[PDB]
Amino acid sequence: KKIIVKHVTVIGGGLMGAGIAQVAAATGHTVVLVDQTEDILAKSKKGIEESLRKVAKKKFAENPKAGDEFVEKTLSTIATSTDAASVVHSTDLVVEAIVENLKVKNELFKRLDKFAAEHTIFASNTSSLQITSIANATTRQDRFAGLHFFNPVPVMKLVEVIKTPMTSQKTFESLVDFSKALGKHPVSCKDTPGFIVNRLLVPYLMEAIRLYERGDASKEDIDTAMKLGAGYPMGPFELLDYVGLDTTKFIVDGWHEMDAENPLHQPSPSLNKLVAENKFGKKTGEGFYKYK
Amino acid sequence: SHMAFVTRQFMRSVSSSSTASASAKKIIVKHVTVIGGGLMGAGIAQVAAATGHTVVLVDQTEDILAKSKKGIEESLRKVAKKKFAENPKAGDEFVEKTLSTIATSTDAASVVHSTDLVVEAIVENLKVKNELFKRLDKFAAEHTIFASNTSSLQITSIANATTRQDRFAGLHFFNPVPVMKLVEVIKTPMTSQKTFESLVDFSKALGKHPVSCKDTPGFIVNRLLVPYLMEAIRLYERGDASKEDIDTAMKLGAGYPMGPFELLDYVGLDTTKFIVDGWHEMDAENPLHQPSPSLNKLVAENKFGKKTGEGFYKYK
Repeated sequence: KKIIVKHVTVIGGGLMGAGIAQVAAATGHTVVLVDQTEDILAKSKKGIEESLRKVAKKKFAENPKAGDEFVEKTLSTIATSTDAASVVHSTDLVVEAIVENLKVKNELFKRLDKFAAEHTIFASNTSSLQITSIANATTRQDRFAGLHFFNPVPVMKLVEVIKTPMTSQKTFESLVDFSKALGKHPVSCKDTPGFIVNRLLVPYLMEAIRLYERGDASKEDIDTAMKLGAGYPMGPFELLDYVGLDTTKFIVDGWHEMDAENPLHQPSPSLNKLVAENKFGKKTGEGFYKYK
Repeated sequence: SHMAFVTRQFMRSVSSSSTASASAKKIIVKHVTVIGGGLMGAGIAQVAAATGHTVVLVDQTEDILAKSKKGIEESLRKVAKKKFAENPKAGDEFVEKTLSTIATSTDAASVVHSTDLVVEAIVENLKVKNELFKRLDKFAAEHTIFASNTSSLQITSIANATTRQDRFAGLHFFNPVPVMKLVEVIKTPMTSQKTFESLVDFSKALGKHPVSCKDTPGFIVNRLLVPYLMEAIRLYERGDASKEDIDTAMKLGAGYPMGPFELLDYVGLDTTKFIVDGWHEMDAENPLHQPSPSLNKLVAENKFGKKTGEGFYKYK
């Protein structure tokens, strides 16, 4: 009785949303990508194209026509719209990857709730909010789940599927199936702050910052230590810059707000200062380290 | 007056004579006494020997030492098959040469008078370590450096068992020692720069990358790794997610070679619990070192991880 997700609406053409769209389309799903303006959408779809093209040139060297066909077919199955309500009437799944603001998300989902078909599942890619809070902005909590991806979406194979206590098993299973259909590996977590990955990763990153701040070791030695001592692909400072200092701070800020006594979520002066100076990591050319 | 003095000192310090001299006073660690024939000490002895250092491996009886060295031989024979897949003779020579430079003695005091470096990798008990080092202090050559591989004690606490604190440091390796290319070199406030540089140099001579950390609990790696492993256990114990899913999440989500439960089994549940217990005892109010019932239970059952064929998971 569970739905097979075929037609997917992705809301938000940022890095995450565009990545989700790309992979869904690359795996035979029909995709409608939604954002605020045509200029934003054009840029998102262009980014998807370049990302697909890069892959194709490498993978289809011995068969360039197949490569071109793959890219073109994939892009073709990504439609765009600046009006979410107009596209969800018979979509199977909405995945929201927009600004991390409860009010904005709820306003979105409350509206979509009215226009989406009954069978439509709603999922949020949010890293900052409890799915439950967003789900209750609708009357379809049984069809509301967390579907949490990782940057870069076309590379990262994990998806966290998050049930609230109200999510149906049917909805959960549809999302597990959808995740596998994307070529990904779904794991399950309760609707708890940080789910699995961020819950275990982000506080560690904060601890690396705190160790540096105490004067105990250099950022460089800490990065080296984790790479050579723990086999991590990136040192925590490299990784902080890679995932975004603003992105990190915001998540920890949120955790700190809800649990101000918790040592793990104590703000970092160093992190705060970099974000205040708009040094956000790799994406601004400077975070803890300088890039160029 | 003082500005003049510092100026004279600086110009002297950059002079050919002073630079040649300082260079000439450097004592390269060539002879190493490794104390403890367990996984860590044997591994340290193995790498030191494989990289051209002369080693004495020390433990309590000949049988223990024979068995430790047998383990080293077996590890070297594996290295040899990889180094020289197509030449058994070259492999044999490597193994024999390496093994031959590892001597064994039951009393470290008998050899330290002519060693350059003692690396202690014995039981994590301050009293035992201190008894050891206070005694070796009497026998060791003046230039001899003392280092501990301890994961649960402050270097400073051990250093003060001796009167050579300027020549005492932490030198912290990772299992498997021959494979893991990191060494944490730990200065206490008393460790000299001479001692520190000799150990940095020794670390590189082992084919490893030394990093520096203050003599703080957990140094770098464990300080950042172990509390994360405890958090993973806690998330599981909360019932928020299964061990299997958490492992998958960290491998696929964070690119970790092993998820935290497999890694816990890998590094040892008893090993882990012992470290965190120490942290908990020292900082009882601290939430992060709160004992884990699951971890405690497994350790109580002698389910220590991969080394006993069962920890969080069952092996073999």
